[PDB]
Amino acid sequence: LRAEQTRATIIGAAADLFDRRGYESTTLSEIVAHAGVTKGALYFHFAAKEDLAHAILEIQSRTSRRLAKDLDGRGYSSLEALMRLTFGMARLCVQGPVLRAGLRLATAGVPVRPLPHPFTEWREIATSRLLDAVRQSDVHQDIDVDSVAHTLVCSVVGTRVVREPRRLAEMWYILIRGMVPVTRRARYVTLAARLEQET
Amino acid sequence: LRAEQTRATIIGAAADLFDRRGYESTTLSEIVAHAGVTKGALYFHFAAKEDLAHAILEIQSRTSRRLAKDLYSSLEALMRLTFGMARLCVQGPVLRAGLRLATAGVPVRLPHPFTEWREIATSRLLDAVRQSDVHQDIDVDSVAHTLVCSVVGTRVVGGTLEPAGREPRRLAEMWYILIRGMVPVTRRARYVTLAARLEQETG
Repeated sequence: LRAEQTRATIIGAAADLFDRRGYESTTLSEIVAHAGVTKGALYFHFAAKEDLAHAILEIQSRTSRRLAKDLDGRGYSSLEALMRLTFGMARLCVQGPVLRAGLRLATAGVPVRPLPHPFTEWREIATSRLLDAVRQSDVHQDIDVDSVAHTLVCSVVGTRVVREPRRLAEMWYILIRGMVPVTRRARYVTLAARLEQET
Repeated sequence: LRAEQTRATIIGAAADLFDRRGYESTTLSEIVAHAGVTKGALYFHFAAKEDLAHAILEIQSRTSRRLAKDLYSSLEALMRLTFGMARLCVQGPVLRAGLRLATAGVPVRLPHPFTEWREIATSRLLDAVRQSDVHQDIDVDSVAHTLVCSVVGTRVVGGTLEPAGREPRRLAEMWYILIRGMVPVTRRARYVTLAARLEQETG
């Protein structure tokens, strides 16, 4: 029962290698040598490479869900929640390889275990917040929210998949000018600039 | 010319699989079976996965540039081109597969797809700026990224993540948003009706 504390070290080590060098080419022996443990310590937590991949995707998904639920309980407008969620994820992503690895696993097409695809989950979240925002009169009624959610999810996720706070603020500036009624506009431009400054 | 049809068929099957499942976890044996050919037939035309990837990148780059060459205000040209690209993404996996390949770190040489797409777009947007169709204060990089991301959506990491054929819809929506935000009020109307029109002529 000191073997239990090594799990997060192994995950971190795997996350770091998957992120930088990719899933396919990283071996269990590399991960174990990077983490400084035995092959037994790894097998104690993970039978195979795919289990580390699943573990990292689990975390990325929980993290997503927790941040989204928390930001929906703070009395914010639905559009402010969505905007804080994008900046909130980006902040966690530069702060830890586990989400970066999670994103790299998705780009490379490592199957997600039947857990939904992270990109489909994020599109659902954005879609639901965009519909709430339309109902709250913060986004024009004639806006196709589904199409925006797809674009947002692909955009937010970054050009590696095809500095962060600044980039994310420019994408929001564009969306705000184009889909937010002119009188609701300044508040959200101000918020975007504020979140960039804060992160 | 049946050997050359075989090559094209192998290329098409690899692109379809890459688009649907990714480059890394797709094997040569899956591609041989999906192409209907023998293992010996595949190795006759390609030594390795990476040669199939190079062939795909070479095709998508040729196709893109052909559309660009066939062209209007700079803004209208850029808008016609995106719609032309969306149309390719509707009919085949080559362009998407091209992204999967770039994301996987396949070496190119020739530029990577997103690098070229951002150049063409930024260059057309900057010309739109001097033509007064676009405000000068736009961040062109973000605009270029926005346009690309409207076309692929979540399919950027899996062709099955979304049903094909909605590329034109998403792209048109993202032009409406862009136009509202960056085209001067005296000129918006013409570009809004042009975006709605290209969508009908495309989709």
